Order: sequence, then structure tokens, then C-alpha cells
Amino acid sequence: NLLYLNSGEELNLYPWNLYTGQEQELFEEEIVSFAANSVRILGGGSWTDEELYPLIKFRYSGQDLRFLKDMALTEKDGRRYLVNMALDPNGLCYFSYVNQDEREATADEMDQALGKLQEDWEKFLSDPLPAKTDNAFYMFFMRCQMLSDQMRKEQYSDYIGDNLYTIWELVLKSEFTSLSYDNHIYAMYSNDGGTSMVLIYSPIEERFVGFSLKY
Amino acid sequence: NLLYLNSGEELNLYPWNLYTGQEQELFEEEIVSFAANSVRILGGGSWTDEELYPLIKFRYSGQDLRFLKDMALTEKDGRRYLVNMALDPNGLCYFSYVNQDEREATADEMDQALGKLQEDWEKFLSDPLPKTDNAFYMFFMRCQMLSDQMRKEQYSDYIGDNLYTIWELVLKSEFTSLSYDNHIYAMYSNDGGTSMVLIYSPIEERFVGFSLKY
Repeated sequence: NLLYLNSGEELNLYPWNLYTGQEQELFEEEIVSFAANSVRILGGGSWTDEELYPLIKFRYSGQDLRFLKDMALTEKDGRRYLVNMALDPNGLCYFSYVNQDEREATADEMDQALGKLQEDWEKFLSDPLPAKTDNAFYMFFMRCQMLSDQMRKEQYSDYIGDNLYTIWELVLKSEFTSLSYDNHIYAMYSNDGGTSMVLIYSPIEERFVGFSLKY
Repeated sequence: NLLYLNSGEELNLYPWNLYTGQEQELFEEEIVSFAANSVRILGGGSWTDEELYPLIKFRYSGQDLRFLKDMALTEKDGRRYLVNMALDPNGLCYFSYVNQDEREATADEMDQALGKLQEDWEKFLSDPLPKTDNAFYMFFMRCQMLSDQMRKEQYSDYIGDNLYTIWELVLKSEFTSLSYDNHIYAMYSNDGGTSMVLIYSPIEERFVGFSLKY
């Protein structure tokens, strides 16, 4: 039942479909600060601002997009990651934190991961504002909320807070569909009005390692 | 059951993932002749060479790819099409002929289309070398006619070898599918990394394109 995409298929999540490769490096400190904190809170690494700032190089598009493409990081224990991010006029619309050396999940692990995801989702639907957890939805929403709070506490620009309700509401009210691509499960949600999202689930880590949100 | 991709998902089939927009217009008469005939035989319109030749503007890539992107044609009855094609070193690796004014299939029509496809496939598996509304037979017969046409006029046949590969994939791989952009993408692949997609229109009840990657 889980659909896999084949080698002849490239799947680009919003807004990478708009990426041309002509975008121009542009340093904006509030975006850099937000991205450094996104790496720590959404991704989970320990790098400091002093280590990340020199590596966070956003590229600006005349479509009013900012892209951070394949920023390479190495954890203190040697794990290698690529971080991708993007901002559009509504804020943070894409984040992913992907371990480049993770093992390939077997067919059975993928199926089990999809089962866990379904179970976590049903628990979320029964209790979407719970009052601690290995529920992937709860963990991901709590990280998103912490990022927003972290930015507001520091009075820096909060590029995720305006999107939190929409993300929650999509998971709550949409049908959950999925496919497998590139050793991840893409959990897909959308509404009648054209808003859609993909949550990027790692079956190895048993958590969401990214998302794409398109209004 | 049938998976639909959502508005935040762009699916590029090989070799459009390699397209950069820096490719340079390059006229090669054997490619143009092959493409004109592909439009008439794979797509099915009646445009003459005089109408198509000035519009067939392939763009060349230093990766050894030739792309024809969004060529706009208007059929005799006013239907508007976009034609997309690409060639790589093994020949025609992408073709699509897409009516821009077709209506949106309903959920039920999509499901019925998927049913017809599955039935056509099982008939093909029972008789793969057999007049017909079988999508697989129609597509292969059109590919065959195109290959014969190219031999007849002694130009390069950019479809013949790939026709064999496609036939074999369809005969021997698992058939999986998803819905994207009002079409069904019928996906086939083998252990060695070769994969293909056949682009099925539920409105036309036929294959309107394909992508093949060795």
C-alpha cells in the first residue's frame, strides 16, 4: 500500500519548484538568527551561533523568496547533515534537517513507520491540544511552538508564529495521505482552498525532520 | 486508494530534473523530422511539416540533452495543446501531448480510469504481442508506427530501442500509480535502476506521454 517514487521522478516541495539557481547571496541578520535557532530547535543539534553564522548563507530571489540550500553541518559526534530552508512572504515555508549517513530503511521498517504515524495521528485527532511523548505530531508541534517562543522572548523576528495555527489545522482537518521518497515518508495534508503541507518523516529517527507549507 | 499529489508538490519526470533554462536553441533536421512525426503519430494531430517545422525549436544542453519545452499547438477544432519532448543519448526519453482545455476528471472518473488501466494491463500481460481501446496496445502500436516511419525515410529512429525497453518494463515490473495534474502516472521500474512513467489521461482514456530513464 505505501507508494514509493522511482528513480525517474524528482519531487520538489514548495518553494523549491521556484528555485532557479540564479538567486543571489544576501545577508540579513534577523533571518540568520532565526535560521540558527531553527537548526537547534527544529533539527536538534548543539551548534552555537558562532559556529552557524558563518555557514548560514541565504540566497535571495526576485520572487521574494530566500533559500538556504544544502548547508552542510557535522555534529560533535561526526554525523553529517544537510539543512535546507526557505522563507516566502508568509514566513518559514520550508525546513529540513537530514542526516546524510543514515541507513536505508527496509520495506518492513517503512511499513511499521507508516503504522506508527497513523497511530500517532489518530491520537492527535482525539487530543489535539494535550496538556513526555514519542508522538511524532506532538513532538513536532512542540518544537515549532518553542521556536516561535524563543524568537518572541528575544524580541527577534518570529518567522514561524504566524504559520503555527495553519500547520496544526491542516493536520487536524485534512485527510492524511502519504508516499515514500528518498528514505522518508512524506505525510501530506491539504484543504479545499489550495493550502497544502508535507511533513517529512524519518522512519529511522521516528520523527518529523522537516516540512513544506504552501498557502 | 489512488494517491493525489497536492498543490505543494512538483513532480518532474526525467530528464526535466536536469533542465536548467540555459540550454541553447539548435536546429538539427533529423531531430525536427522525428519530432514532427512524433506529434502526428504519438499525439495524433493533423498538422503538416510546414506548420510544425517553424515551431519545433529544440534547445541543446552540454549534458547531451535536447529539450522541446511547451510547444503550443492549436488543433483544427480549437483545442489547445502543449507538447513537451526530450532526447538523451539513448533517444526519445520524454514525450507528452496535453490538451490544455480538457475538463477535470472527477474522483469517480479517476477511479474508473484506474480500473480500466488495470484491466488493459492484465489483457496485455496475457497477450503482449497480439481494432482496440487497450491503452497499452494503442501506445505500443503508435510507437511502432513511428519507428517504421523513421526507417522508411532513412532518418535516425530515436524510439525503436526505447520501445523495446518500455514493452519489457510493462511486461515484467509491478505497475504502481499516482494522480498528478489531472493524469494518472503509471510507474514501472526494475532492479537495475531503469524506470519509466506512462502518462495516462482519464479523459482521453489513453497514454498521452511517457518518460524513460535508463
